[PDB]
Amino acid sequence: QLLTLKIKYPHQLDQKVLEKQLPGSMTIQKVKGLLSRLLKVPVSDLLLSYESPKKPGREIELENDLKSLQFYSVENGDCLLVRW
Repeated sequence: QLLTLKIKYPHQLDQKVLEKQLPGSMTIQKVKGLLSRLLKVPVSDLLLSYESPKKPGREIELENDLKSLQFYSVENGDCLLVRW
């Protein structure tokens, strides 16, 4: 339920930038909200996707803001890719 996620900004750096613990029922809108305050970039400009160590290099999209992380099968240890 509490997911440890690694954060990456692929247009800035190839390596993981930080780690955050996020509830599995956290909506994408709310994850965007958190990242917005951190990066000082609007929620509406933020584009999110993720990769799982199982399928390296394959980005899965998180388009619908009103759905949750675990709805999208995001798992503990996955990588969240943050673009703007």
